[PDB]
Amino acid sequence: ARPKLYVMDNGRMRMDKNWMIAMHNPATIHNPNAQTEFVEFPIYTVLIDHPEGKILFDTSCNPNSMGPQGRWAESTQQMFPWTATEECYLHNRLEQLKVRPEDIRYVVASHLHLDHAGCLEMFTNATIIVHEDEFNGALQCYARNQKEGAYIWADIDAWIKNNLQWRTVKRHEDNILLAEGVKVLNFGSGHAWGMLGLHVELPETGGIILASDAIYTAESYGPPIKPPGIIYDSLGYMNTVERIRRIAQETKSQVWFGHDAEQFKKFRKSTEGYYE
Amino acid sequence: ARPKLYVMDNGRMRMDKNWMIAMHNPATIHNPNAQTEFVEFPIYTVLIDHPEGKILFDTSCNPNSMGPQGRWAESTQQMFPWTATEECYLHNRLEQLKVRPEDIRYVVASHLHLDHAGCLEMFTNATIIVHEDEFNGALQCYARNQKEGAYIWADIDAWIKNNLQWRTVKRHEDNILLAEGVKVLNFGSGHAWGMLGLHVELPETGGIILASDAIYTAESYGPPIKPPGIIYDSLGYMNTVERIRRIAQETKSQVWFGHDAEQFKKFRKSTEGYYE
Ligand SMILES: CCCCCCCC(=O)N[C@@H](CCO)C(=O)O
Ligand SMILES: CCCCCCCC(=O)N[C@@H](CCO)C(=O)O
Ligand SMILES: [Co+2]
Ligand SMILES: [Co+2]
Ligand SMILES: [Fe+3]
Ligand SMILES: [Fe+3]
Repeated sequence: ARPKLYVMDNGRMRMDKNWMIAMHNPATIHNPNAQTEFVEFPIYTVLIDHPEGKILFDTSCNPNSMGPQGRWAESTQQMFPWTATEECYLHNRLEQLKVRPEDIRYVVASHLHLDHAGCLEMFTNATIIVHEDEFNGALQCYARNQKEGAYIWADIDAWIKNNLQWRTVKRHEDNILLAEGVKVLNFGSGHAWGMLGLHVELPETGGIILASDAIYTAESYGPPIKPPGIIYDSLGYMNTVERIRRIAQETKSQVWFGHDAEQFKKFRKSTEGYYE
Repeated sequence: ARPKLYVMDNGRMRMDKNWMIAMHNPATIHNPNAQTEFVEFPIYTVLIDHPEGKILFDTSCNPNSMGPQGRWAESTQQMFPWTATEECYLHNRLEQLKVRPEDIRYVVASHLHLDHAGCLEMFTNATIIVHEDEFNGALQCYARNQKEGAYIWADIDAWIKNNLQWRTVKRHEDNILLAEGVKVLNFGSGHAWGMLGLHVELPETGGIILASDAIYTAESYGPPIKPPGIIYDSLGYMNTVERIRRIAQETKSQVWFGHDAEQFKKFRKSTEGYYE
């Protein structure tokens, strides 16, 4: 198999750096009212154009997220603002590659946060691969009518109305061979209820791990590890980063972080080419 | 048994409120450089004068913690400054009750942080009850020569030189009857590697849960729960708070928080009296 892997730029988000790096600048007797900063980072998605069928990793934010008529609650829009030109929307990035939503055989949802699961509703011809614990947690947010936080009610509403086809990865489930040189990694609980990664083996480029929010940035990754400011499972988070470090060492793979502005700058994006 | 329980005031600490309440005031598009606060809170200890023998819960900070010749690293003194008059030192609070260090039969160390294990070295005639996972973690900090952070090298150094007598609570160990109406609760990992609480049943006052840093304040406790800015085991922390809530409900017990300024103000301290 001679796949082509594309990095698609789906715009920029800002938030409190304390979300990204917990207690990054603690108050002191000399700086008792210490200030945070509002840091900018990329949202992106990965397309694997594979002869056995097209695989998409993450789906970015819904085009209807922001604004007075937006799906995102006003508090969410103010703490986690997303900025994107029309060329950044996932449907346009895919159209520029001559890829219609119906051509996607698999969507791997790293997790179901607003900045990863925003366009799942497009992929009505795919199998949506998601962690069972992540799916359960998001569906409880929906059933409880939660309007704030990182699980977007109107996104989930659209997944159910559009009759998406789900394959849940079970809590103790091995790492799933999707296609030649493409493996779903079950990271389990950490950043969210259930995290999935991807291990891709390309003939030219060699190994790539897509970590998504298992590892926000190179600063998260250290060593030593700098965890995020809120976390579902701190122990699982720390175990997941060290497991990724060991897999990268043993397989000589690059690690692609979820939201690293400096790493993302260096990628070849879908407007310039691809990785074989 | 007709015990007397004393609350001893061991002075005041300040730190970034984000340590106390994770992401208490997140940056927004309108407040992108949001300021934290440097909040003040009590350090205290509990003496149970029991006919079966005196039980101490926690030991506050070492009198030699602060200052240019202090045991605390300079970064620790600046992020977690302790202020205490000599009357606040545990040795003096106990002397004012005519209690010598040698009169303590049991010391329950909730955990081994700087603000709880600072005077263990005084209690050479006691059995020191500690969670096995907390002891292991602190002893690794000692062995790796760590000088910064919440585990004070020079305090651990004095515990070993003074030949303290340890009883470790094992990870799966039940809740230990120390004396009539005094039970050690094994909370397990959460805030730190291994947390112990106390459930005291007094004839007049009824039930008291000493939670220590399993629950910092009433704001932590909610509901809903507001976790602290850094945590060893987030899942264990959240389970521990709900377990304490259920025990309080099923036994009609008061919950005494680790560091709640408003609750502490309402306690009768060792200069005014005691609880029977
Ligand atoms: C009201 C509290 C909001 C919930 C905090 C978690 C939201 C979050 O972490 N959102 C994004 C930030 C970008 O990574 C994510 O983690 O994927
Ligand atoms: C160098 C970073 C310090 C480690 C952060 C945890 C220290 C901590 O939480 N210390 C005290 C704060 C007062 O409760 C404690 O939890 O007992
Ligand atoms: Co996320
Ligand atoms: Co503590
Ligand atoms: Fe994210
Ligand atoms: Fe404390």
